[PDB]
Amino acid sequence: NKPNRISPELLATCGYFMPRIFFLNSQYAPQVHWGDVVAALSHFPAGNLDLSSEEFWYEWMINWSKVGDSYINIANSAKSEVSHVRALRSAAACYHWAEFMYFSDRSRKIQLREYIRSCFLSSIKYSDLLVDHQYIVVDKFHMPFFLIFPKGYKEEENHPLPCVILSNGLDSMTEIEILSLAEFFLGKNMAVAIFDGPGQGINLGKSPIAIDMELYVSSIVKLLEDDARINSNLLCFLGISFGGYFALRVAQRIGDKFCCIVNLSGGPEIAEFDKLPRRLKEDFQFAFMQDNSHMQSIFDEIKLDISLPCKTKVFTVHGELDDIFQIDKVKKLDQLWGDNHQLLCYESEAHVCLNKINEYMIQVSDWVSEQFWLNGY
Amino acid sequence: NKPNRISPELLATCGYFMPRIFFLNSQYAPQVHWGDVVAALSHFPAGNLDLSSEEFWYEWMINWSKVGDSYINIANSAKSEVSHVRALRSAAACYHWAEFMYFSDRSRKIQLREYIRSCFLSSIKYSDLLVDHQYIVVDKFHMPFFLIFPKGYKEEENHPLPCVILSNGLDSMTEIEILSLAEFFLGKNMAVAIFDGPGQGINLGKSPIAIDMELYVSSIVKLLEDDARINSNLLCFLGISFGGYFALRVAQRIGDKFCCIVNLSGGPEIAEFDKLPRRLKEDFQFAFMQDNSHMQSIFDEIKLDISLPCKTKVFTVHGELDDIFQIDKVKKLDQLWGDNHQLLCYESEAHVCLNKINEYMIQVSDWVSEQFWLNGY
Ligand SMILES: Oc1cccc2ccccc12
Ligand SMILES: Oc1cccc2ccccc12
Repeated sequence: NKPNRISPELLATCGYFMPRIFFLNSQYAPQVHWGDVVAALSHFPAGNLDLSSEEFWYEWMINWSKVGDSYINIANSAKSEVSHVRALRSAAACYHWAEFMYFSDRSRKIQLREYIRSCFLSSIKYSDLLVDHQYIVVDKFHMPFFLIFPKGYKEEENHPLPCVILSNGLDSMTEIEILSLAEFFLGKNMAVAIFDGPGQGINLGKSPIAIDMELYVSSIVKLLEDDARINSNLLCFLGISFGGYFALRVAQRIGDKFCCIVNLSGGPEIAEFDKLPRRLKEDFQFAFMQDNSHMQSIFDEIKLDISLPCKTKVFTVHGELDDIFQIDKVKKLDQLWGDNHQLLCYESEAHVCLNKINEYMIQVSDWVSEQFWLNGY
Repeated sequence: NKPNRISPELLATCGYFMPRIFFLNSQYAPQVHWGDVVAALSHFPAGNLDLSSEEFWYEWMINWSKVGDSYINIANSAKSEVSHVRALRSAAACYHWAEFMYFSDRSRKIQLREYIRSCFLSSIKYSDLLVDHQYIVVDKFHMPFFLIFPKGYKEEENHPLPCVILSNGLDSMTEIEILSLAEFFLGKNMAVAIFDGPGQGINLGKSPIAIDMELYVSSIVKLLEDDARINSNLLCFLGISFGGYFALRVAQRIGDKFCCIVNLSGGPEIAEFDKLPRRLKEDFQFAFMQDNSHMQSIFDEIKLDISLPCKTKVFTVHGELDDIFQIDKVKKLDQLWGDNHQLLCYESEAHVCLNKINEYMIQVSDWVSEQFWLNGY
C-alpha cells in the first residue's frame, strides 16, 4: 500500500479553503494538524471535486465528522486532564470544518455546533484564563456572552483593563476563529469579549442573522460600562468577513463608544447574489434563513449609507481579488471617510487575505494598542 | 491577476514534507502558517519538481530565506515585545525549513542555523518559562544544553520534578521540532532537557555526528543528578528519527539511569545507503561530514547488537512504509526485547508517522507519566 496522502486533484481543488482550515497558530483556540486534513481527505470519494456541488460538502461533513469522532474517543480514554483537553480541542476543530460549509441538514449542523460549544464550556474549568460566561438579555433574545481576561490576571493588583469586542463572520464559530483572533489582544494584557448574536455561533440555523447587530453590541458596551474590571473609555470592536460589515455599522451608529474599530475584509455592500459561487448563496440563505428569491432584496437593505459620518478611527484589511466584498466599494468608503479610515489593501489576495493573517494581525494588534495609548493609556 | 497560491504540481510533489513543515501546533516552538508556505512556493520557478535534484533545494532555500527575511523586518519594526517575539518565531521557523534539506553551501546552512539560535537565545528573556542555559564539557567538546521548567514553577513551593531528555534527529533544529515535542512534557509539569551533541543543532556541519551519543547523555544525567530541582530517579530519554536510534543505544548502555525511553521511528539499523533517495544520502553525508563512498561503512558500524539486554521500559512509534528504518528490523527487536519493549506500528504511515504525531504524542506523554507513577510518583 502507499502512504496515506491527500490526492493531488482534491488538494489543488481546496486551495482557497486550506488557509481558512489551518487559520492561526493558537494557544487556546482549537486548531487542526496537517494529519487531521489527511485523515479527513485520504479516503475522500474519487471523481468528487466540484466545490459548487451539494454532494462534495456532504462527503466533506461525513469525513471530517469521522476525524472529530476519533479525537472524542482519545479524549474519553485520555489518562490526564491536559491530554483530555488537547483531544477535545482537536475534536472541536474537526467538527467545525465538518459543518462550516454544510447547510443540507439543519439538525446535523446545529448538532455539530452544539458538540463544539459543549466541549468549549467543559474546557473552561481546565483553562488558566478567567472566563466570565453569562447571557445578555436584548429584548426577548438571550445572547451567549464570554468575557476572557489575560494570563495571570488579578483584579486587586491590576487596574481597569482595555477590552476588545470581536464579532463572528457568517460561517465562523465563536470559540474557533474569533477566539484565535482574540489571543492577539489577550497577549497584550487586554480583556476580550466574544458573543453569539442572532444567527451567530450556536444561534446559526436557530434565529435569523440580525443586520442591526450594533443593537446587541450596545448591550455588551452597557455591561462593560457597569463592569469595574473593564476601562469602558478604552474599548475596541473587531469584525471579520460579514462581521467586518457589522464593524462599519458600529462605527456609524455607536462609534463614539469606541477608541478604534477593526474591519477584517468587511465592505459597505456585497457583490450580486446571483453571481456569487453556489455555496456562498446557500451560506447566506442558511444564515438569514431565507430562500434564493428573497436574498438579493436583503443585500439591497444591507447596503450602507456611506454618507453617514464615521464616529471613530477605523482600520480595514482587504484583498484586491475579494469576490464577496468588492475592493472598489471599500476604496470608495476609504476616500469618503478620509483621515478617520486607514486601508491596508493586499495585491493578489482573496476575501480575508488569509495568506497574510499572521502578519496583518501583528500590525492590527499593534494599531489597536496605539489607539488606546492616544486616548491616554 | 490570480490569487497567490501553491501550484497543484509542487503542492502534490511536497506531500511527504508538508506534515514535517507544519509539524505540531506549539505554544513556544516556532511554527509556520499556511500563508508562509504560499509566500515561499507561490513564485517557485516552474519545471522544477525533482525532490532528488540539488537545483530544487537551492530554490527552496532561496524562497524560504525570503519569507524569513520578511518576518525579521516585521520583528525590527514591531511596536511591542509580544509582536517582536511572534515575528522572530515565524522568522526562525522559515529559516529552519530553508536549511533543513540544503547541504550545497556549508557556510550558508551554518549561517541560517546561527540566525535561529540567535533568535532563540534573545527570546529567552521574554519567555514565561525558566530556561537554565549553559555548556556541558564532555572531554574537549562544549555541548550547548537547555533545562526548561513548567509554567509558573517555584523551587520553594514545588518538590523535585521529573525531567525528560529529548535528542535531535539528523536534520531537526533543537528549538523547533524538539522543543515542539518537549511542550507535551512541560504541559504535564515535567522539566525538559534539550541539547546539541556533536553534529546536532548548531553543531551540524561543524563537528561530525557522534554515534556514541549516550556518552553525552551520561554527562546530562550527571548534571540532573547534581541538580536539586530535578528528581534524578524520575528521568526519561526521548529520540526522534536518527535520535530514536540514540534512544535504543541509551536503553542498552545507561538504560538503568531512566524510568522509561521513547523511540519515535528510530531502528537498530538503516536501509541500504545506495538505495536511499538522493537527498537522504547528502543528508547523512553532511551530518557525518563524509563522502558517498564512506557512508555504507559507517551504516555497518551503526548497526546495533540486538542481543545486548534492554535495561528499562522502551516505547517505539514506527510506520509500516518507513524507507529509512525498515519495520521488519524494529519488529525483530520488539520480539527479542519482549515485555520491556512496546511497539505502536501505524499501517500505511512513512518515517516518524507525521500524519499521527498529535495523537501518538498524547499517548506517548501519558505513557511516560505512567512509568514515573509506577516508580512511586
Ligand atoms: O466568515 C468568516 C469568518 C472568519 C474567517 C473567515 C475567513 C474566510 C472566509 C470567511 C470567514
Ligand atoms: O530528523 C527528524 C527529526 C525530527 C522530525 C523528523 C520528521 C521526519 C523526518 C525526519 C525528522
